Amino acid sequence: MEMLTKFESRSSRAKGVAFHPTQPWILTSLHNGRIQLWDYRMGTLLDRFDGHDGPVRGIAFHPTQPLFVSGGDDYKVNVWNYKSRKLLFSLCGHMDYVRVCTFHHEYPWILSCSDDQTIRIWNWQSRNCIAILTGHSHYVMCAAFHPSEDLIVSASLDQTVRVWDISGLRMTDAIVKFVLEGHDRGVNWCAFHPTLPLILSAGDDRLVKLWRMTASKAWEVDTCRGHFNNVSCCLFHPHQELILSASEDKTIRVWDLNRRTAVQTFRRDNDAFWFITVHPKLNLFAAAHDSGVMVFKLESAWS
Repeated sequence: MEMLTKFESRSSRAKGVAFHPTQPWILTSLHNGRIQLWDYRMGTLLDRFDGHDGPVRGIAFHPTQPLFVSGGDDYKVNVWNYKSRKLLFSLCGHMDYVRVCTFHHEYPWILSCSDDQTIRIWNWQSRNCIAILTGHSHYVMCAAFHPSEDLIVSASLDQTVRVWDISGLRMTDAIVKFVLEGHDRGVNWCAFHPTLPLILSAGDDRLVKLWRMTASKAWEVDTCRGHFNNVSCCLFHPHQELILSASEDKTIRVWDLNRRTAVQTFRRDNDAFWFITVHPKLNLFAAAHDSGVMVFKLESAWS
């Protein structure tokens, strides 16, 4: 395959990117603590947001509200209104770096996870922490809401990927369902497929693992092998039978979903990759690396 680059920012190290679901925008969260709002069709910086000290790793839009959330090495989870351009409030409680923060698509919840070994669920209407999910024994590097079930998946440097049942909180509140074992070093990332009962995880063992889950059990399907440094991030292609991963080996790698064979490697000469994401609807991807962010489409070779 080939990468058709649509937009590139040059900046200090970028840690997170989030696509707006309807506007042609991305937020970027930087190692210097600043958050940029870019229009990738015009190539214009629309706004900058400064509300953190130190790197900002978590960044996400609400799917329908004029809000985004950011999470920092200053332990803060900040909720912003991008229409009024205000920091509405800070959610305090984590006692170490926040690694990821996201909005739920239906409930008024924010999910965050932290080096303090916990996942927190907050209600952004009440501004209260409604659940602290404990059990991991090292940094929690990633957590994600399931798209249609009352589940969370999390990834930790304790070498496990945990699936948590939060049906109780929806209606004790949260119970661990699976403690997925298989990675031989810390796990940095985990993702759900948007429509299939699959999970992807990636870690310092250089492995991307594909897992399948039913209502009552789970199993490792297969492993994508080839990265030669820590894997920072992984995701499912939403509309193609493909897996994508990004790594400190300075590559983004595309893999076949059904065989886990390598399809294509894209390299940068000097930049480690820290994060990749995909637009919910469009064939549009973004990657954050040592020198900034790129927005790109993926096309078959010789198209």
